[PDB]
Amino acid sequence: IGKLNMILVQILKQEWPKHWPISDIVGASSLCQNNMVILKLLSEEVFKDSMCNEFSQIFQLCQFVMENSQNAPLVHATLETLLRFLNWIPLGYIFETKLISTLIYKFLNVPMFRNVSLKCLTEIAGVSVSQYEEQFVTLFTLTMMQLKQMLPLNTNIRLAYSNGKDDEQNFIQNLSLFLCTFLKEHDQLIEKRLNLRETLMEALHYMLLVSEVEETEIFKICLEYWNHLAAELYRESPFSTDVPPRRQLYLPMLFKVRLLMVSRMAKPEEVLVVENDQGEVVREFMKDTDSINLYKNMRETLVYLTHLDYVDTERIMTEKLHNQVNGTEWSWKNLNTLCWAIGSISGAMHEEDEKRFLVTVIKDLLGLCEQKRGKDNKAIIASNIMYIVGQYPRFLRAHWKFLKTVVNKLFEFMHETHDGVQDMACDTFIKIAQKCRRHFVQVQVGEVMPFIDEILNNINTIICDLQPQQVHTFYEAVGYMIGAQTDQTVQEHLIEKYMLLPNQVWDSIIQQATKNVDILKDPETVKQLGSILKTNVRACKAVGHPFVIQLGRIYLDMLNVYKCLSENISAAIQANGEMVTKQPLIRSMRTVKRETLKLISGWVSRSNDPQMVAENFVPPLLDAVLIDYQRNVPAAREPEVLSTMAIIVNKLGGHITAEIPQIFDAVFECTLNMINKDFEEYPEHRTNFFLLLQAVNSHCFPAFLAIPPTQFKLVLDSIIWAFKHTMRNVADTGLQILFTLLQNVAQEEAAAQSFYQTYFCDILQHIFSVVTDTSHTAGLTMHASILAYMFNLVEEGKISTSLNPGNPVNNQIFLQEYVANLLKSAFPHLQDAQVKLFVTGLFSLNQDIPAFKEHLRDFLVQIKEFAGEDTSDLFLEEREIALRQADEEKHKRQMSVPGIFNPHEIPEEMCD
Ligand SMILES: *[C@@H](CC(=O)NNc1cnccn1)n1cnc(-c2cc(C(F)(F)F)cc(C(F)(F)F)c2)n1
Repeated sequence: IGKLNMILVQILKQEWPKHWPISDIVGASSLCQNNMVILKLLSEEVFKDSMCNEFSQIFQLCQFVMENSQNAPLVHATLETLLRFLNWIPLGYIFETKLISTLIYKFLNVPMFRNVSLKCLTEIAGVSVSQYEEQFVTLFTLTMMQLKQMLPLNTNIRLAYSNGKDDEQNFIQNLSLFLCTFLKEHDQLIEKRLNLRETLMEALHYMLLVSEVEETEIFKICLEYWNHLAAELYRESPFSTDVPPRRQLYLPMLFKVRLLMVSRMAKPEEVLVVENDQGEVVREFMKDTDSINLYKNMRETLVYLTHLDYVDTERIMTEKLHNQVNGTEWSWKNLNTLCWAIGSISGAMHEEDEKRFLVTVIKDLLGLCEQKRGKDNKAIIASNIMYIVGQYPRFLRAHWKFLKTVVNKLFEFMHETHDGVQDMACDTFIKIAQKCRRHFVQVQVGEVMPFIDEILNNINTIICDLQPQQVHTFYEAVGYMIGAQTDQTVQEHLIEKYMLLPNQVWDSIIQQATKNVDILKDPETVKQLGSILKTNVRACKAVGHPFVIQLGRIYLDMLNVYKCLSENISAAIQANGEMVTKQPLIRSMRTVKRETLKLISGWVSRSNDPQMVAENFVPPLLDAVLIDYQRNVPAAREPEVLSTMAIIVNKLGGHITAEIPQIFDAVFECTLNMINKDFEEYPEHRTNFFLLLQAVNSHCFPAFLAIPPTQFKLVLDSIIWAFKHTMRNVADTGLQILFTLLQNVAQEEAAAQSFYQTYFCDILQHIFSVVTDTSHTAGLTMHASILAYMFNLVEEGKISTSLNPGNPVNNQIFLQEYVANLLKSAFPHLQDAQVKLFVTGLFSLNQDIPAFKEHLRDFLVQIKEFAGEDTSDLFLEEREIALRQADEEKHKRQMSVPGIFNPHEIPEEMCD
């Protein structure tokens, strides 16, 4: 039978609404199950209004069979088929006939059909129309009356699911789905009925009970429902906490919802230390895409619920915590979840209320800590307390004494030997310093000297046990702390003391190399240089422009080291082969080179005085890098060279234009040959290459007129290869570069005319080739813009030269028959008059980009329809725009609700 199903599937793929526009349903008039399975298969071959009215033929027979047949397998199959086709069957059939009553009385109460029957009702609940309001109300009230008998509220759904059979678990899931969907789409319908409120409480009670099922999927469904309900009630009246109607109706059970939320809170990402299944405390090692989304939903729900009632949230939390300190419920799981909840509602709340809540929370946590002696408990408590103080910079910035105590204890934790406590401490140290910079540098109340100095004077001891990654983390934190010091005369000394330890190591290594360069081949020396350069990169990332004070100190030695490592690795590769790059020592040297380039790129991207950058830093970099990049084989070419060139060109523009020819002489031709041959070989080099090309085109276009034309040929060839590419991102970048290049070249007279005569027809031919080929339909707007631009330039007469070399002819007419011939070649079946009309319209629309786009799209769509080809992807950008608009709207809404985003996530950093 499988072969028949596959053959029918393939036949359906061959344009069902054209080749087979439902007739087989007649055969069901013992065989009905075969029909139902066939349509079940068809239900996924279907992806608007695909002649959907003929689904009524399915529904009529389904009602007939449903109303009259007792064959349980057949009933199940028919119910499944209807479950699929409720997405399209006309509404005037489902809501008018005996359907709802028929299955709610005849099947929903029967185990053989319970799950499918409830799923069918879920799909009916999924219909979202203002019509049939009374039928929806009847559906919900009757379904509740049924499932009340079938699953009484007194049942402990947690236990029933945990020990329940597979079908029972599926029934619990389907009940959750039905309740969630129906209340989402019709709660206002139910709430408007005074007498039904008790049944609404029954639904809410079911939601509470089913929310306690452990399995992640069930709780995800319940959480989505709770998120919807909380959002709706919050938006009913978000400014206060008399009660509005809906909130008044839901309040009698909101408390249980908050208790559920706090009890079951998922792990935040910032918590590195977790309890392992074997009963021990360890650092986290894996992540799940489910966890992040579940945590985000959990945070949304709980922040909405807190906005609904602040006092009650405080009460709940403070009581759970008072309980766990008392030892009534002491357990790492409970404390972890409670502290995750305490940190998750960070923000929101209010200022004085947050202070009041956190004072008691910190007191209770400290006492709990001071009571538990076991090392595992001491780690769990420390981790949780770190998470709390990490998520509440608002509290810290108002209490200097506590902030200093937290920082000192965090340093004490940095020495703690436990697996993940050090990482927790350093990550929290960033989260503190980043969001509380000014307090560290400004002399606070009572103290004599800024806290940054107590850090720097003891930095070596503070970093006397850290893993190198944690060392870079800590240096980045200190970098943020210094970065806020506005006084340059003090910031320079702070930087010098700040960098003093790695600068000492650097000076030692440089002195050793000067005495003998062979030291650079020692793996330990290379590793230390890599660590120092990573520290410098992170410090530059933090401090920003003032980092030049440190950078200029070591710049020349850094480039000398780069040259020495370049020579070493190049000689090694030349002597022993390309695979030499795989050796750990060679990889470490390449890491040193990569970090040098990254440091320069990082500093330049934040520099604000391009003149001095061009004068001092650029020429040594070019001398040290370009020849190496040209000479090395692909296996040893650093893509960070291209990235740095992109960044430097972007920042400097006209100040570096004179150097562009050399850069292209060294890089361009060498790198291009690596990209073209095989697409996947060097994705990073490809990306950095097109970044460089876009930057130089945008900010240093005159360079293209300086380089020899034989190489500008390669530039245009690379751009054309770029937009003809298959992958979306590279094609988009190619189109952007092409359009910018046209705009730029339009401004230089002789260059404009020569470029037109040499390439205009080639570029147009390639653009129409890609458009007709449709291989990159997503960029059709850019294609329309480019085509319109060229059509305008020719139409306005700005192309003074005759495009045809051999024929004295008008440019407009010439381009007209040229594009007509091109279109005819692409699609030989097009008629002459059709193409003539299309080209005349297209030319007439050169002045209006949206109109041009829609004209071209309509022409291409009718070509597809002649070919019978799918037109869905030809509107892909529009649908993508819709998705982006929806996402941006959601983001816009979330920022309006305090607490949904972490204090370390909002761009709107409050003062201090
Ligand atoms: C409790 C253990 C402790 O802090 N001190 N025990 C002593 C004191 N004197 C002599 C002998 N033993 N404990 C565990 N964790 C914390 C704690 C952690 C943090 C954080 F920054 F790491 F999150 C901060 C603080 C605070 F509130 F700043 F004190 C305490 N305390």
